[PDB]
Amino acid sequence: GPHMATGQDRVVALVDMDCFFVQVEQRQNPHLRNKPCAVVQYKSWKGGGIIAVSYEARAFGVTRSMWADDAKKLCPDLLLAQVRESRGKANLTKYREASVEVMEIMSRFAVIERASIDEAYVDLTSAVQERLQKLQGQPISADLLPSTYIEGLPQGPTVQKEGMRKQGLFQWLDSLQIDNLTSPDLQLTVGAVIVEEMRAAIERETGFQCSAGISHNKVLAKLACGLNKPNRQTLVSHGSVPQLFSQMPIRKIRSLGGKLGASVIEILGIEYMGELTQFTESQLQSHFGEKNGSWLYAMCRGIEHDPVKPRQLPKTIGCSKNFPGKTALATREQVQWWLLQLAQELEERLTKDRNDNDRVATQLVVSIRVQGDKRLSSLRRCCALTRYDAHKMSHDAFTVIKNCNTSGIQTEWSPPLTMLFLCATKFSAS
DNA sequence: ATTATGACGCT
DNA sequence: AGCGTCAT
Ligand SMILES: Nc1ncnc2c1ncn2[C@H]1C[C@H](O)[C@@H](COP(=O)(O)OP(=O)(O)OP(=O)(O)O)O1
Ligand SMILES: [Ca+2]
Ligand SMILES: [Mn+2]
Repeated sequence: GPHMATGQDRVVALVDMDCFFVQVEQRQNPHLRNKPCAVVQYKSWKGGGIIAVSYEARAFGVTRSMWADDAKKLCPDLLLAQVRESRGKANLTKYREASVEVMEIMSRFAVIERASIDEAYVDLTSAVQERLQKLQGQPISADLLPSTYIEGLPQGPTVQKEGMRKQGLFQWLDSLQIDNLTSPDLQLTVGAVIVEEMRAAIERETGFQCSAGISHNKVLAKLACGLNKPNRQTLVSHGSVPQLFSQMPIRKIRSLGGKLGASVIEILGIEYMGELTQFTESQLQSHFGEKNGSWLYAMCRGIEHDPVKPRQLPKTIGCSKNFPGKTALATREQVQWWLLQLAQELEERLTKDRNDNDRVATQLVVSIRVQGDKRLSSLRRCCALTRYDAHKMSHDAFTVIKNCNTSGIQTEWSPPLTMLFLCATKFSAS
């Protein structure tokens, strides 16, 4: 009852860019705007692999991981932009730099956690509390929430989608008790007002549109964000959780999309997040471990405590390349040349990072894959990163991997390498 | 031949 | 530390 925590202490948003790499290319090339288009990497194998898809192209069935040649079968007029190639490999610098544009704007509003190249969590609890004082018990107009959906509404008492959106927003606002400065629903609503402002600023200052979720924690904010893409934001209230979760496949919740989620389904014989409420915390801990069990027990009730971490910059800087099928590296000269290519991109990015962010990486992580293994990595080894020098880093990487070679012979490499990976880690202030 | 990343958990 | 999971 009165002592039962409800996980309504925070206001958390998740802001996620719409079809991000496509928008970056569409800003650069106006011919691609408002078209079915996709971003591809490489080209010689089946037209290249698609990594981002405009909403116009999605209507034709084009998806990520599709070969461009195959996408063209669904959408003959599909336009394509290619990822830059430098030193023989895909280079994602344009998108990392566009990401910084967005992250720096968001940081003006609140402390953010960079969750990916195109999304960040926002802890808005303090900002909400300041805005609530400014409001002075003044009601929140629908005009302040022009792109907001209230999940679960309208209910009860309608043809167009925008009209449905407004109907739900009106029901929500009509029911709001603005007299209580500690009402969680009011706090979320003010959070949503701030996120409208944030999203408007991002679009004004970069050209990029985004979606967002507003709720009481990161998992609900993430889930909310996807409910009404693109270019819209969604408020998921604590009260909306029982209905929302009653038909929500377990795999849709962040961290449950893989083996753990499959195990929850198999072991408990359930399908939807809401069905988890019928198990005790100890029951869930017995199957999934102490940490997962407690997390699931609270999460299926809409409660999660994971903080928005104050971190805007990536913790690592890495450079990776696959060498599939017959392109696998089978000579020592090959392995050395590609280690150098990777190290040269790594040095470039490291040197810029040191100048921009007043830090230095101290550990180099080297990872490879061998033909036949179908784990991501076959072997991971670290060594010291003492100088930002590509020839040194590539020599050091070779040194830590070189006994991998089963080939008796000097020059040959067996089994051939199908992936190389260099990663700079363990930053210290500088 | 679903690539190039990047965070965090386990032991 | 080196490996695995999950994610975009
Ligand atoms: N599996 C991947 N491999 C390589 N790049 C990826 C992969 N997934 C995502 N990206 C890149 C390209 C995306 O534009 C960008 C952001 O990913 P993501 O948020 O999942 O989709 P998206 O921004 O392209 O569309 P959406 O509007 O659905 O969010 O990160
Ligand atoms: Ca996105
Ligand atoms: Mn994303």
